[PDB]
Amino acid sequence: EFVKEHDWKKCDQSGFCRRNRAYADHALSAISWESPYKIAPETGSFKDGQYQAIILKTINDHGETVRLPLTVSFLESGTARVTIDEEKRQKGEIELRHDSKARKERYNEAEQWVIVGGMTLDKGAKVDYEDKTQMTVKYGPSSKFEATIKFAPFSIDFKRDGASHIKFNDQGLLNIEHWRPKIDPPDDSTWWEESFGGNTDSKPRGPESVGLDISFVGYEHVFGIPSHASPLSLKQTRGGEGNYNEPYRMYNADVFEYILDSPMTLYGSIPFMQAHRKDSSVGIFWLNAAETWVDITKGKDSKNPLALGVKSKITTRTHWFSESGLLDVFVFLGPTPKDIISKYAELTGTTAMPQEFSLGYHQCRWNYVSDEDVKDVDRKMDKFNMPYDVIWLDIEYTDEKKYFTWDKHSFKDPIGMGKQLEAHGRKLVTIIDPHIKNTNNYPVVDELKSKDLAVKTKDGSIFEGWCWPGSSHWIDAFNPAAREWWKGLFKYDKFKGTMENTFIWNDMNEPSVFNGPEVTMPKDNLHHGNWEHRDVHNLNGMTFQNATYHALLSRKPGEHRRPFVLTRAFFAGSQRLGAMWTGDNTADWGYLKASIPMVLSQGIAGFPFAGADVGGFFGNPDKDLLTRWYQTGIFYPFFRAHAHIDARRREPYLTGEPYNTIIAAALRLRYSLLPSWYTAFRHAHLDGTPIIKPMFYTHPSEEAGLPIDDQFFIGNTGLLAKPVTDKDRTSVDIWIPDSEVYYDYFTYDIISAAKSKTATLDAPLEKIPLLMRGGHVFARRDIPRRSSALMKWDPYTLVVVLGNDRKAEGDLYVDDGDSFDYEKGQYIHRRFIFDANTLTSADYEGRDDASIKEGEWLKKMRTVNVEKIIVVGAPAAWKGKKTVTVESEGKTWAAAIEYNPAEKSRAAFAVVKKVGVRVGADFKIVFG
Ligand SMILES: OC[C@H]1NC[C@H](O)[C@@H](O)[C@@H]1O
Repeated sequence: EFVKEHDWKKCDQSGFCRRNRAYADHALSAISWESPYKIAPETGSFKDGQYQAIILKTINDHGETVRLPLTVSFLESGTARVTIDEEKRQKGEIELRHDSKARKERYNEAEQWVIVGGMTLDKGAKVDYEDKTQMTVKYGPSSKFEATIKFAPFSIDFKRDGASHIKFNDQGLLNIEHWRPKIDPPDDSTWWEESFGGNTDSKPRGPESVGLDISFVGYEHVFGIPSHASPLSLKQTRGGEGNYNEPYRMYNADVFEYILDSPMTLYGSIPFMQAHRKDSSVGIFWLNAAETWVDITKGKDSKNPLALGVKSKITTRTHWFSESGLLDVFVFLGPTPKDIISKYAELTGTTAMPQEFSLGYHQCRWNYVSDEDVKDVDRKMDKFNMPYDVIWLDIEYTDEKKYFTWDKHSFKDPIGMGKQLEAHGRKLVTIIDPHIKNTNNYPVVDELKSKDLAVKTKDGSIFEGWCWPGSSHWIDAFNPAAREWWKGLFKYDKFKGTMENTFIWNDMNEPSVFNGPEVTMPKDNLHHGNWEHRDVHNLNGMTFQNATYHALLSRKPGEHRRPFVLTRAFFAGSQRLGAMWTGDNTADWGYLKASIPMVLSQGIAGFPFAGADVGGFFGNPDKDLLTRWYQTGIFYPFFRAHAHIDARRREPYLTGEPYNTIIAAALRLRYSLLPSWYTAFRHAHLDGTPIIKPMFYTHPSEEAGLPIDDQFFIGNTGLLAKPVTDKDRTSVDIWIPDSEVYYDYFTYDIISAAKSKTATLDAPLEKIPLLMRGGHVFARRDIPRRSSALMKWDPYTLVVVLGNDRKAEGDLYVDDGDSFDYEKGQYIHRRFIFDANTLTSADYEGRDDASIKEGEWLKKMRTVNVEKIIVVGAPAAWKGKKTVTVESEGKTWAAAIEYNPAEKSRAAFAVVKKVGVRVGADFKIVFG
């Protein structure tokens, strides 16, 4: 690898970060500090759910002002939006330095990239009160939400249920760096050119950062702003025991050997933060694509947060600042975590419906070295009864790092390789990165250049820099023409050697530039639209994944199907485009433990299709670590093993016994649960529901769960997992969230009942700690197969998990896994309800059976049954009854049931075999 010893800006080395931190330091120590920003009330108007006014910023002691247009929107969802722009820049009345052609306006296209819905203004929103000092707007459901806008100094307080929850500018940290010329006196050391990492940023606009304090009143825990190697409940950043000293950073970057427990940026950024306490949740989304830092402190509400004489109630103070663009913030008032995330997903998108196969196990390393290597691994997995769906090719498959080629010495017959995988319904994934080799006899680069599709430098020249191919240029995927060109390259008849089972991995899309500052592009590079790279950096990865997503919709005439694209770099909205992973982690126990809070943070930030490299990327995991890593990785929504080029081969059949058997058992569990995993992805698609769910989300009334980040619920199943992530551990302490009954998934032992507590569970190497909560039904497929495709027509088992209510609910969603026919109703979605000794299956959306004409997939599913029902926590009244009564599609019959009484701590349970009811039809089964 090119960079041996990396240089990352600390906050003091980022000019605008230094300035905003210093602004805070001044404001928070000034006596009677007043923010020098005022609404000019006579400029204000409220109409049809929107307030518009001019904020005047006082810029010097002579009282000179600049005009900053304010827009506050009250949306039908109950979300509010606050936007501040700069009028002189809107009017183009500034002069860029260096004869730069960069845009004069503040970047205002983040919305175009990110926002897909939820923007309808609430015409029911109304001014409840105003005078010459303030105005209050009521909005939200039944007018329950209020925003009080104070004019002088400017502030906004967002209220519900008789209190303030979120305050803007309470601490007076609002900072919009207005345009100024470079003039000498008649601290500006960071205003103009800045050098770092072997590069000087020409900085043609000068200072232009935007920042604000956002206070979460009475909240002690905040969450989100992935991606960081950090706890789910974010740390403070201004010092203290256990805390950081630097703000959280979002500046998508290629961070070689990234460390644990750090606010340093990683590869992707979602500037979305929630605050949660018992029975109250709120949140903000900072819609800004530039380099962004977030400071976090917690204490009392007093100016000295450690003062005596004041109420103890904690407020979390957050200080957001971005290098350029608009101040543009959405405010969510909940009141539950589910509400907040659903509203966020309405704005930025829900999870795309995945390729079904992509929930399977993915086998990868850097590299499989030939087509024969690939075919041998495929055979070996089958010899060792280790199911898997996809094999991956990293960068060594290419001809000298030219994308859209194959190394013909080593990959002689890629179609034959593709066809072998197809015999088990398996897939191939091939890497394609955004750097295009600058060399002769390569039509891809010729077209990139002649069509003007490459990112440019500060002066309009084509950008050149180094990555895997050596000297390279970069696709500018902000350009719609570049995205349309890119589509053409993926057609099966153009990208030779690919076929219908070939999908794509996008990497190095931060962009990673080996000889660039912080391994990325200069900030004064120019993109399509004449935006500076500084304006759009955090969107770059997403634009590239977008290009590839749309290339995979159709690669031959008549084809229309779901993409699968893995990305490294990402932004808000990337959930619409495919999966991510957490990049170059390390083969050590601390990274295994860290993976779970990271993957959880992804899902609560609205991008749940996430995972970490199983085994760790860098290094050689011990056999026990690798084994535990499989047991955790089967709970990542995106489940792939991967290894760095210097790591030994560690395909799972190489581990040896007893590890092989334990790893195979983990794989078999993932596969058996695939019906429930796919259903969980369906809910993520319907309304942004996370796929794996932290305690704050499932149990908003249970304060003790707030920071817990090492256990989680799966989908809609009530399954509670706590993988072992510590070396040589042979037990685990699980926090039981509530008073329901919890059962061991494998033995049906009663682990807890009647009261929230910590329960200690045996957990040797061969144990996956997995509990079933009472009140839930979930589906699985018990028959083991070699791949998910080979399970498509197999019968289902339903597990009905009862607590003392003897009542439960769950669901199952199935479709063809590939097309967009789901949009026209071609799917099965069952709601299963157990109540009063009866299990029923109904269509989840209450559709009439002959409101939909059955396509080919639905017709084939007529042969697919629910065949087995297990009831855990079976009532004693059922003892000695040998049948249940089954009714379906007009027919009634008896099915045999076996009742097993409680024994020691093992629950009573009953099993119905050979139920024989088609999964697509209503049924009613009466027990007892
Ligand atoms: O392609 C080489 C290398 N690039 C960086 C990626 O994070 C890693 O997964 C990959 O193996």
